[PDB]
Amino acid sequence: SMSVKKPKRDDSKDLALCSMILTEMETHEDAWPFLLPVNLKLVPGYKKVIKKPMDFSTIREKLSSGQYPNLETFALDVRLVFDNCETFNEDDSDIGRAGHNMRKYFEKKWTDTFK
Ligand SMILES: CC(=O)Nc1ccc(O)cc1
Repeated sequence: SMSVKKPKRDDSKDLALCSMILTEMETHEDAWPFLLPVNLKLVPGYKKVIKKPMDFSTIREKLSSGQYPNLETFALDVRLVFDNCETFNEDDSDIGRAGHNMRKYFEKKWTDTFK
């Protein structure tokens, strides 16, 4: 409360560490469905069904231009990529499997790096 503060966690390296994690995501061999925005003109159903599209290149642009206020808003966008993927793709599809794999990959890096 007013003039009563918790000890200050060091957040000065958060931007650099998130960028490192995103680089490792971008270079994973199963990243290919997620590198660029889904083409809303060419993929039936995607625009109407998926209310907030998100992809690695969009996250990279937001990270490089100061659009994440903290490391949690960054994690929310990464998770959104995989939540969208589950919504639109069967678990037993190449893209469905890729999404499950990448989510597992991310959450381990997240825990090891910040928790
Ligand atoms: C990330 C993603 O769901 N991409 C995607 C899914 C189905 C399709 O027909 C084309 C692209």
